[PDB]
Amino acid sequence: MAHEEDGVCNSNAPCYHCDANGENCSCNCELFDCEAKKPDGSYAHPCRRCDANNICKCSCTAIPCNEDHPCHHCHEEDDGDTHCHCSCEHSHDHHDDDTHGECTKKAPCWRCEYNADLKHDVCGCECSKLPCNDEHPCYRKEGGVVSCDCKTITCNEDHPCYHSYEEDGVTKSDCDCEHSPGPSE
Repeated sequence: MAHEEDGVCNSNAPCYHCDANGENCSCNCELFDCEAKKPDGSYAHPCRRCDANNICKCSCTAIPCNEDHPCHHCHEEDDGDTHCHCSCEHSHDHHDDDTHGECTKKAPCWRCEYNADLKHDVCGCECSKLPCNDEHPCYRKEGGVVSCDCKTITCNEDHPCYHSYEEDGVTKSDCDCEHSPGPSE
C-alpha cells in the first residue's frame, strides 16, 4: 500500500513496505523494500531481512541481520553466524513447534530460525502487515519485541500449546476490508 511517512518508502507512489523495518517505522503496506539512504544526519539502509538502520527523527531503527548479525527480525535465509546455526539446530529440534513467528503460551515470543537445505518459507519476522500479525516479546540473544503472525500459534483448549510445526505466513481470503489490525504489546 501507500502512506505518507518518514524516509523514502510508500510515500505517495512508490508503495514499498519493509518487513519488520516497515512495521516498525511505518505500518501501512506490504512489499520488498531495501536501499541505502543517509545524507549526513541519519541512516536508512534496512531490508526485508537484514541488519541496517532506518531514519526515524534522529532515531535509527535496529533491523535483523543482513548476513551475519545477532538480531531478532526479518531473517535472511540463515540469519545469524556459526554459533547461531548451532543454537538453531539444537533449538529447532527441541522447539520444532517454532517453525515460524508465533507465540501465545506462558512463554516468550518465538520465530522461525534455522539453516538447512530443504523446501521451506520465510520466518514470522519476515512477514508483512498480515491480518493476523501483531508483535510479542521474543526470547533470543536479547529480550525484545518482534512481529507475531498466525501459524504455530497455541491451542485454545485446556491450556495454551502450539498447534504444530510449519513455516507459513498467515493469509486471508476476503481482501474486501481494511486488514490492518493492531498489536497488544
